Amino acid sequence: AVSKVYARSVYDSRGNPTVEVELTTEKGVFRSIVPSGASTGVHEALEMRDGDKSKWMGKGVLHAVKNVNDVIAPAFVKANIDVKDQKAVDDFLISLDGTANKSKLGANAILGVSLAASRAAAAEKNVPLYKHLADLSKSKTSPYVLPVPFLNVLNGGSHAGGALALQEFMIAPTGAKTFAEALRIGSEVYHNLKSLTKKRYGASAGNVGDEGGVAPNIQTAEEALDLIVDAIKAAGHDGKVKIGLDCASSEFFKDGKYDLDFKNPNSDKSKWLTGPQLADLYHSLMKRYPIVSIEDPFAEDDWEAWSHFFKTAGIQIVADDLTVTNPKRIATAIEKKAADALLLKVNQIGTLSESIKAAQDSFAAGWGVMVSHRSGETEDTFIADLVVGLRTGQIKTGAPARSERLAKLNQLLRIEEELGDNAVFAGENFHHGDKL
Amino acid sequence: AVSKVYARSVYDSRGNPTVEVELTTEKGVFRSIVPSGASTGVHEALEMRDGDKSKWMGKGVLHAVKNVNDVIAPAFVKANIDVKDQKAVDDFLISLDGTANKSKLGANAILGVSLAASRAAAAEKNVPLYKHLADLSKSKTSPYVLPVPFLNVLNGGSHAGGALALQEFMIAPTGAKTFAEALRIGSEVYHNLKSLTKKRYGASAGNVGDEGGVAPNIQTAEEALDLIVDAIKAAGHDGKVKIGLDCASSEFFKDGKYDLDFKNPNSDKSKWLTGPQLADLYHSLMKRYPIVSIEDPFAEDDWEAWSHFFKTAGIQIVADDLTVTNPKRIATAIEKKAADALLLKVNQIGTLSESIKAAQDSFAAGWGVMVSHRSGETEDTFIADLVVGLRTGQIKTGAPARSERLAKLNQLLRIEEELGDNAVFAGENFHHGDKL
Ligand SMILES: O=C(O)[C@@H](CO)OP(=O)(O)O
Ligand SMILES: [Li+]
Ligand SMILES: [Mg+2]
Ligand SMILES: [Mg+2]
Repeated sequence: AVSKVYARSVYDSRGNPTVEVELTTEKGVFRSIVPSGASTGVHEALEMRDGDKSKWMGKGVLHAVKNVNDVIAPAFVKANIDVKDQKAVDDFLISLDGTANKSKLGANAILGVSLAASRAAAAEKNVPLYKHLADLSKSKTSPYVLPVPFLNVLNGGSHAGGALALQEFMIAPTGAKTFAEALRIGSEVYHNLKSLTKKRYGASAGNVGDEGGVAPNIQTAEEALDLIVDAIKAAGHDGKVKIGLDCASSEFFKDGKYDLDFKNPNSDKSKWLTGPQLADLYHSLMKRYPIVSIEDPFAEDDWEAWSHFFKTAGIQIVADDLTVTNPKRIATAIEKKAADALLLKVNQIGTLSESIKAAQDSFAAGWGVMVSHRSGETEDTFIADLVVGLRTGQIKTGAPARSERLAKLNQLLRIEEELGDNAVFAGENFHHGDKL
Repeated sequence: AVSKVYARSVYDSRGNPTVEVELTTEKGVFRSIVPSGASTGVHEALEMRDGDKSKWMGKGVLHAVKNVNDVIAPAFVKANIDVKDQKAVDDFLISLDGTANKSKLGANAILGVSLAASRAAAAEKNVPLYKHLADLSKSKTSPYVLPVPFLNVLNGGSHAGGALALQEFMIAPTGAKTFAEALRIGSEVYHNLKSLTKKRYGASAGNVGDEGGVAPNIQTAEEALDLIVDAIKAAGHDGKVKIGLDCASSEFFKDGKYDLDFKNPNSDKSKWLTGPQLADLYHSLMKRYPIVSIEDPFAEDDWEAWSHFFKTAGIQIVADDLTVTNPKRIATAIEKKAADALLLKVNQIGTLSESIKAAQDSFAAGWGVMVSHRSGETEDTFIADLVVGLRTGQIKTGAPARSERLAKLNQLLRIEEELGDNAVFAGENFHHGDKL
């Protein structure tokens, strides 16, 4: 039934080129757009780029697109595979590549064929994308779990210009009773946060980073958190709102040491914190603010710091760069007892099937799953359907600003409204939304 | 036939609530998302907001949403209107309302039904939306015309904190041979510019405002002009990319005159200018810089100074607030010989048919039409189709950053590819793409 597969270059939300995949069947054209990260883990599957310095400063994707059109397509189409059989779909792409890392076709050629096939299959079956995804991953669907949105309000690190080391600062409305309410609450806080920011930091401070958070030239985490809690308080939602962090530590890991005083190609062989040192600081913030989740408190391969901290934290601990949505890296973390939550990113692994298995291996181990965008997003809303399909009860898809973020949030409002009484907001149970 | 009309509240690119309409026919479900400006003209059709300071700070659209659902919907459906008949659909909507400014139901309640029916009409005819918009318009279609994108790169005035009072600085890759090459050019300059800006003004200077352009504290118009032309040269595109300006003059129109330092605040009176005065700075800049378009050079009623200037400007002169997409203010302008191009903002008028007559009246008078976005945009790509539909040869939909701006531009890529040989890139002939 798949009668053609085709790629083209489109733009991500930064302006860089990205791959879009269109798959045609008797029921129509299904389109998928691949995201792109800034803060990418060493162990991510390969994103292929042209490297032609004239064009796009070397960032074009014309090779990945060619791979789609010249390599996968002809062969995908001749295998006449059932799109409803996601496994067989992916097994097929995976062996065309024939590498551990998708370094021969590029994760960015494969994913879009993966993802567009799930769309084409939902269509054959006359069901909503999230219903099919539930099928595939074998999730419970009575009721369906509406996720708590982890909205990135204050952007730091690699996501924005200025001093701030911690990359993301999030607010989580776990006290809302519905998704429409959690979004209403979250945007109210955000408009207050913005207003406070310009009052205190000047107009400029008010502009946004890549994920739609404001980016003041703040030096410490405490300053950032104080501001945010003034904003929650100001919006009148004290108590209904919690905090989550993404330290993106890996980006500032140097020897068994951690550099907070940076993005600053000279200051100081002594801001530099050791792991216990850093654990310690986390435990400070923790006693002071309503933090309920910390993601990547330690670098990608500093296994020992993770375990050490994990013993005392008593809050959700998300693995992003540590695990890169890879079942093999996930097994080690479960074993080293490093984390308790997986940051799910379909483009870190490269296929839907490998991304579902990662989620099933985490849930199996007693872990949460937070589906996340990439910092370089698109108009594509796949992940909105995926988080509901997977029953995770938690998503990270940006600030309530910039439509590559609101496109997912707007998709969640419609799904909510659709499921009516057969849905539940994760709320304070976000950590284990699968087990609701 | 239309079986249901339904509306809901979704969010815009700023995180403010807006209206989404869904129109059901035998062909499927057609939706619209209405944008929302920040700028405005006093004479604009009225957007209905709730004014509930307890929700969204008074910015809810629940009332507009209820107008659709409870007032329009029943009646629209009972009327059994031919959706291919746009005038009929809109005549209907205008009568339902009964006020000259759509203030009974609200231009946001109306626009949604209006745009959604054009999508449902296109489907029944089995043509892409642009082709049906061609139909409605009475536009030439051999070839079709792809527009020159006016890309916002840098903001001043109220968008930013130095002393600069002029509002948007845009680049226009006129020199390009296709849309695809013009967007590539456009985004290489954008990136260069963000580099320059962080080197010359600091890392925080790279954070973006509402429409994706940077906003560094600049002192003078020249300072801004020079940074732009350096960026053009750094990129290697010298000679192919022009400059467009949005003055948003009203902003510093201190009754008597034009307060440059409106941002003052110790407001240097008497040193406030009069048309003929401002007109000379304009002229001065035009001689030093490759400006090709100037928007809202004088305030929305200061008709006096528009004519005055128009006499010898010799470049495209765009009417935004002065006209507000109203066939009443266009006539005056045309009659006054104030400007030669209309910025077209559908939600300024409230219906698709009124937007088309307005563009039709401009073209009649020999003016150009720059279809345009609003600051509060959505993932909807309606204006992509509309610009190719009307054959205007120029659009303004923001920087190549943030996907409520790239959605439109990505959508013109797909279009250009779909027309193949049936299309042409406006290039240098942008002021008159209709007569191409
Ligand atoms: O670090 C991260 O979790 C992500 C998402 O906010 O950023 P990036 O896509 O750039 O890795
Ligand atoms: Li990351
Ligand atoms: Mg992360
Ligand atoms: Mg304007």
